[PDB]
Amino acid sequence: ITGRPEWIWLALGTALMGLGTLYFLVKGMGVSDPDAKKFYAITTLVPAIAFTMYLSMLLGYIYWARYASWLFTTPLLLLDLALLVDADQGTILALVGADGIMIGTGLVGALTKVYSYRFVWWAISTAAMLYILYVLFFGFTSKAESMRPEVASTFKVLRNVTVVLWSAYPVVWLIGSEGAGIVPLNIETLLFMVLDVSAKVGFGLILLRSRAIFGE
Repeated sequence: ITGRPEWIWLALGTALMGLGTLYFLVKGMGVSDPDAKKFYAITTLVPAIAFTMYLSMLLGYIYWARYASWLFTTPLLLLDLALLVDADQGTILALVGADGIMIGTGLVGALTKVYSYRFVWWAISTAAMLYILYVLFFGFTSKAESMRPEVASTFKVLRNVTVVLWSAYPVVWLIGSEGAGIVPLNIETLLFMVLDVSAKVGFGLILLRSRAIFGE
């Protein structure tokens, strides 16, 4: 059982998600700044949720748990970016709403037992993702550029990372078993695991290493 690729990617994801959470926790201790504290709480919670979900997949070894974790973590990563650029509640609510639709229709697309329609839900989900990325790349950038150099600089990096990593999911889904079934399950599980760690631990490392989180 431990020799199967699928199990190995799940075990690795659990380990990396666990180590990241602990590292962020260590880094977070001995930080008094009120604003910085908020970023550490959100950013530490993200990989902690994923750790639990990846652990749950191992214990049950199914992937219905990945969507549940995407459902919880995607909104939190958006809040992180929203806090960084001091976005207004209205735009935040719109982002989370679009995000809920994105995750929700994605799951519906994977549950449908009638082909052709798989792509209909994928198109709706991808459209929702595109609205979010549009808001992040064109809307948040303007607000960030009118702010402190450190904030503007870290946001652009997090922005570029988010747009590229998130855009990869629809692609992997389409070539994977939920879509056209071109790439085997173990390769897809690997692609998602790599994307998940990069989008959470990777993203969190860049954010938490920056002075942009401090109130100043």
